[PDB]
Amino acid sequence: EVRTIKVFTTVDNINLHTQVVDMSMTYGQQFGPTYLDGADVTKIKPHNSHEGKTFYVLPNDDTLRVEAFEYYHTTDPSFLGRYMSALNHTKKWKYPQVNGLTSIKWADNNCYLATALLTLQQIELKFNPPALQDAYYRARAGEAANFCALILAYCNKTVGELGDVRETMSYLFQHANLDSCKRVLNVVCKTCGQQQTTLKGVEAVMYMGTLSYEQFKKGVQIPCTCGKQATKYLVQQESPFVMMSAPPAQYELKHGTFTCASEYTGNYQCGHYKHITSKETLYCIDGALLTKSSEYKGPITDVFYKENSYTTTIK
Ligand SMILES: OCCc1ccc(O)cc1
Ligand SMILES: [Cl-]
Ligand SMILES: [Cl-]
Ligand SMILES: [Cl-]
Ligand SMILES: [Zn+2]
Repeated sequence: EVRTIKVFTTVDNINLHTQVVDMSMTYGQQFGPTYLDGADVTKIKPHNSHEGKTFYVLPNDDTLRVEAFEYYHTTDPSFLGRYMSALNHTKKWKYPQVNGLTSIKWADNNCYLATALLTLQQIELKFNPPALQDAYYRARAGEAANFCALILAYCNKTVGELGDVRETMSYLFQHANLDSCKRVLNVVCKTCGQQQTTLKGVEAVMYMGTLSYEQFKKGVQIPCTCGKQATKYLVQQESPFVMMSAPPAQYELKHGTFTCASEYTGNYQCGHYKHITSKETLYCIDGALLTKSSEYKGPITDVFYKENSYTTTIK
């Protein structure tokens, strides 16, 4: 006797595709790799409780390929498996509200994710893939499991792997609309003269070398091809925020002079991130943990600043 149930397959969990499955064969034999809200059911035969449920599958026909790319903006064939594998874990994480922001209770080396998530909620940024748009809206409201799983998938990080905040923000910014952002820099060598540069998009909002937005406006010293030390300063800026990054070092954060910052303790390959936000006082959010202080000194790696338009007076 043949028994069947109706299920739906999906790539985006919005558009559903009716399927009738034979209860005597695995999902894998009928769809290929198949997932139920993160759980890999490829090797499992259908259960009666599965009737009417949605399963994620790979894009094995052109309708699914178009749906998958429209929703995720990626054609990496291993994306689904990485997203499903991460979601199995992030579904179990806790997402407390800390000082009005969605954070992440510490688990599985996820401090860099918590810091990035708290930072996103403090800067003006809209994502381009609907998958991130939708999941970020849910994360803002406190249901951040899908957003965190997607970040891990897009960044090619597995749960438990320690990531870098700057690298993660770089990935997230590539999937955001930063097209209006523009940066003009001037590099002044005493041997080689001037050289001005224009940066756009992600490169117009990120800098590596110094944490101070003010010193960037005054000038920082960098190598030259001739062997001398040349001075680089900010000519013009057009963006809603700027990110200043540098190798971790002792740095003093003063209330009211920045938006938020990433603190990193440890070494290159093993450590812990905390988040400092400047509100009515300085709050340090460490996953679910919250402390406050009037002044801050610590190993800072990233600082975020508000911006709209800046023009130098250094002519
Ligand atoms: O475009 C590939 C990304 C993807 C494919 C299938 C899914 O079910 C989910 C995501
Ligand atoms: Cl968005
Ligand atoms: Cl990383
Ligand atoms: Cl600021
Ligand atoms: Zn030179």
